[PDB]
Amino acid sequence: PMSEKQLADVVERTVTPLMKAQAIPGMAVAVIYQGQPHYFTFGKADVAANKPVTPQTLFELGSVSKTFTGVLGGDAIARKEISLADPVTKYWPELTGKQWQGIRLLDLATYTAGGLPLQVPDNVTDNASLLRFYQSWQPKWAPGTTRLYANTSIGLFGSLAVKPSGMRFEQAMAERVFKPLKLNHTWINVPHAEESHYAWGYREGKAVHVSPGMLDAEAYGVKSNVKDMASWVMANMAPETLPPSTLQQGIALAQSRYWRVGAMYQGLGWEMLNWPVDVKTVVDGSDNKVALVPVAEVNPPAPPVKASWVHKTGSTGGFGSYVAFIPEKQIGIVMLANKSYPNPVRVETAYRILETL
Ligand SMILES: *C(=O)[C@@H](NC(=O)/C(=N\OC(C)(C)C(=O)O)c1csc(N)n1)[C@@H]1N=C(C(=O)O)C(=C)CS1
Repeated sequence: PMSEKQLADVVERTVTPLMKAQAIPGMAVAVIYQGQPHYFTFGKADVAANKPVTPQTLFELGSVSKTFTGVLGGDAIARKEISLADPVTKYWPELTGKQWQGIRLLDLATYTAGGLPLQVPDNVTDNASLLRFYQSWQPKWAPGTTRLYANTSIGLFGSLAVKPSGMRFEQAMAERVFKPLKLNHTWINVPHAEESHYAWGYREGKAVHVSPGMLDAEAYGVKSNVKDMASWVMANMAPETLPPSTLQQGIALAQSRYWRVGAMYQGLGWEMLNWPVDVKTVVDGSDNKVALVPVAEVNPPAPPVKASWVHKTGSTGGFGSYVAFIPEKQIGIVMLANKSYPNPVRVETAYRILETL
């Protein structure tokens, strides 16, 4: 086994030239190894203010937020508040168009509604406009047959999934996922009292934070530090060490396999590949194409497979994040950066570090 000093050398020797070549100002890395988190921090959280990254620095998780959304949805299933087989119209009856009749919560959660678009338009800022947006949508393919990664898909899933709870999405997430897991520095809205910890992201050398948008919390809006994200990876890698609960059940539902595209299996938020897998296969299996692709159905959904590479990429304008873990080996990694850099490079970096363990 690797000593703490040897592991720090592996991470530093990889991350240092990466940050220089990509012009990433700051990064926080957690390696999960032998049951323990190991934290490594580099560079600047705020370039203009010369503030260093620390384990308390908050980063925008971007689409890694969808792993929280998927687990919250799984928790709602386990509470028997929703079913993935329910029609979307059970939770939004105003969607009366014929194109919505056959669409299920499963389709929203896993991007199979038939071509819901990537983003909510920026000029959609209220519920009447969001209703008109979904009313006007014309599918390209029958539901349950294609995948098109889309914030408007799982974003709507998250908003509908919490309706039986009576809570807004942010409240439900805090009460049912963040608090039980003691993720006390993980935020959909960063409190005023925590702003000193909030890194700036950098796009073309310019400091930027994510802008509000409808369905942002569900799809790309969580902020967290490297310690909370290590805990999140530990909880999803080893949920059997948690007490029995609907949240533990929801973790299992979110790592269940619902569809297959090539070597990648779609969970709720999480994505999975069978382990062992080569790095090139993981890279080729983590491209969210602009175009639709066909899916293979996993019916019934397959329960979580310990021999899996489980991961999620995510970015905002100014941040790039990545989480991956292998339950069979009990290793995992969190990579938080305040510049967006290519997803294949995140995969390659993570894979090389985990390979040393
Ligand atoms: C999660 O990270 C999602 N990312 C986004 O929604 C945002 N941008 O995605 C684009 C515009 C493609 C990008 O340049 O990164 C976003 C939220 S807020 C903000 N200022 N930008 C999905 N991320 C990917 C991915 O696989 O990396 C996709 C191609 C679909 S969107």
